[PDB]
Amino acid sequence: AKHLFTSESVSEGHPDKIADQISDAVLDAILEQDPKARVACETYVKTGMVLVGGEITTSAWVDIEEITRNTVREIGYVHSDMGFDANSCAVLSAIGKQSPDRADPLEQGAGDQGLMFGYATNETDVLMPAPITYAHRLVQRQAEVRKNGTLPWLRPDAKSQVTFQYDDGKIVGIDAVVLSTQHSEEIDQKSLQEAVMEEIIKPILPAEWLTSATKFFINPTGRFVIGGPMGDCGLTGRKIIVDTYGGMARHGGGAFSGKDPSKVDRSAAYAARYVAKNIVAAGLADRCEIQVSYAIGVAEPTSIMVETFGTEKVPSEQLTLLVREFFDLRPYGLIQMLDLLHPIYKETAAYGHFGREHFPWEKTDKAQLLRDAAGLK
Amino acid sequence: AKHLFTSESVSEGHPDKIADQISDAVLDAILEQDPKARVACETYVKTGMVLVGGEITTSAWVDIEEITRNTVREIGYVHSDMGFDANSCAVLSAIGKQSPDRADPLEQGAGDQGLMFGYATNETDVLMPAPITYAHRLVQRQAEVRKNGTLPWLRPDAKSQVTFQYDDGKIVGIDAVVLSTQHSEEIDQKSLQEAVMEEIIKPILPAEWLTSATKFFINPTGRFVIGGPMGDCGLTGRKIIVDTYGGMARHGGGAFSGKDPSKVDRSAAYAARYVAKNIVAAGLADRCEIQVSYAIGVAEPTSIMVETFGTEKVPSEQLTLLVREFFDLRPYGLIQMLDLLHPIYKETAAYGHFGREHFPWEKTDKAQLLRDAAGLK
Ligand SMILES: [K+]
Ligand SMILES: [K+]
Ligand SMILES: [K+]
Ligand SMILES: [Mg+2]
Ligand SMILES: [Mg+2]
Ligand SMILES: [Mg+2]
Ligand SMILES: [Mg+2]
Repeated sequence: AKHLFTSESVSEGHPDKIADQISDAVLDAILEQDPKARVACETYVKTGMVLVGGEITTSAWVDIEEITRNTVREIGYVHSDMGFDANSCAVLSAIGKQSPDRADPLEQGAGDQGLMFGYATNETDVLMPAPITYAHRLVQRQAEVRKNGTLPWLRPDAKSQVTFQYDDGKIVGIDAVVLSTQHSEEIDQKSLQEAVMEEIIKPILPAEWLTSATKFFINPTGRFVIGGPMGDCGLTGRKIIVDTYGGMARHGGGAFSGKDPSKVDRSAAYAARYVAKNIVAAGLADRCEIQVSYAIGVAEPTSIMVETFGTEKVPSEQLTLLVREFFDLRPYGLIQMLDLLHPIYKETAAYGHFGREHFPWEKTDKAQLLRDAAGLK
Repeated sequence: AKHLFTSESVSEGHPDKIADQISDAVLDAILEQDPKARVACETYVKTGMVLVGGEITTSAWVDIEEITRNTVREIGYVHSDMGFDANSCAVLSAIGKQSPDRADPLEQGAGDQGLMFGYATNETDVLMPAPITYAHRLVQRQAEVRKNGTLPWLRPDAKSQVTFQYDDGKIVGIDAVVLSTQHSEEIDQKSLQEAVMEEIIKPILPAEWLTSATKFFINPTGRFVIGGPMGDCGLTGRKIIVDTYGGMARHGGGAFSGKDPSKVDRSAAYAARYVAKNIVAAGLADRCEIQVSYAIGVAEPTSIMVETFGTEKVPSEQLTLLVREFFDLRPYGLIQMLDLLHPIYKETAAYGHFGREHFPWEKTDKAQLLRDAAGLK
């Protein structure tokens, strides 16, 4: 049965992602000196201005302004006519610094309550939903061709959205593609459209999926010349859906960026991705979404729920059985199981936290053990 | 088949909700003078400090500092020992003001791309999921008993989470309840727990649902005395899931607060709630989630998807049929169909945007017409 589904992504240099990237840049910087730092670094950015504000508890000494400017310069906003200059914008910080003051550390309780969801599905090579994968892949391609001289008239800010038609569970093809890229005053729109079509759209979208019917809307309102923080406003924790799964799977509140791994909102979501991905790699189901919840000061999750949507290859209680035997889902367990106390986070902040294989939560190392506990199959 | 599901809510006075409420307070204030104002007002709040920052385009003259202080005073933070004083905190603003510069206005195109989701289900009186309804109802009850002198030792900030067990589609009862409330130094924990149990928990939770087994965790870490912005950080658009449906139904990125109705992220979500709620009130299904998407400069939604999860009482294409005949889903159509150009928004900003009947998107006025177009049934 036909039905269409859509997912959006934005690039590095879309304002809320600038803010995401700076928080995580500060997180890494601290983690490099003090892996057990507690950070919650929220960032706000607007036409003149980056305000990076937080509570931090750490040994580390880190330079917020230096870190802030470097990150805006990598993204590329480096001149007033772009909208924003990394070397002249204002950086304000308001980070309250605290300096650090049960028998098994693995039994320490959750830092806060929360619900968090992880998903996988055999739709893609990376076990992620196809729409959000392609939406991410279009925006990456844009920053790539921008940065490697190919189409050097394009500026940082860009949004993408791809809408997929499915018959029963099966991708059929791509109904509509939208891509809007900031560009210099040098190029104009007809020529721009050729260029994005040749160099961004056609090398990323599987041709089998694109038809005579694929409605492409490249720069629909025309001229996108000033962008980024100029005339707009970005805050960490806004591209929350993009980060995740483009709306295919669910979400509890929580933002990831600027939070160190004590923060279940981040870690438990990463671990839930890891359980679901290992479940589908083991061929226990085709699609799997799990919800995990916690309560403040309790170590055991208050709930685990696995939804294999009528796609299981073992009955479901037997699936929740091995979810528990193979995975330490306690806050400090998570941290152990995925070795998170490391500066790996700025990379997360742009094109999807998930589906990107070299991250600790993407490895399918528990695959077989799950399979051969699932009876043996 | 058993399975547990959880949803979280926070009160007015939880920091990200303070920020939500101030944005919407500014929105209303402008709407009162200029209904066609374009506002996108983002707010950040931290221990000393409220920064309210935006792009606005309007006739209206409005006092941001006055609006900011009044809203913090209604929430109740009015003395340094609470954590934050409305009459002494710093208000900074950075609102760029623009003064206002096709044949059928209903055909004007979408302001941005986006995906947005609406849900309903016959689980509750208000056609909303039971967990997020009760989670909201606990936090309301807290602010209510706080504000009406009953338990006047309690301070603004509070979080709630309720975890529900379901057998097949059917609520069975409440497995765990967590409630953590800020309180004065006057009361201590044993007495506090009685009070929340008597006056907040027991009058809100259906007794039939609570058992010998209901794990209640009231103030699990004990002493919550300073809260709100003190020592923490709130930004608009963070309690995005709470606003919605507690993680039962999906979400595209978008925050609601501080955005005027031109912003599809808000309006289309409100309209999608309205379609799904009218579909279930008409007895066309038991549960209905719809996704709507848009592209910048196009008026027709790029996709509509209806998921009645095997609960339909008419085949599904016939459901999407009447979704289109009964509802103008074009950006300016939405605005017409729900009469949004009015200062009704601050109320939205606290305890759920949905499930609250006196809002334009909650009325089931299209109920019958849907039913008797659905064949006649
Ligand atoms: K954060
Ligand atoms: K958010
Ligand atoms: K907003
Ligand atoms: Mg945004
Ligand atoms: Mg959180
Ligand atoms: Mg928060
Ligand atoms: Mg948006």
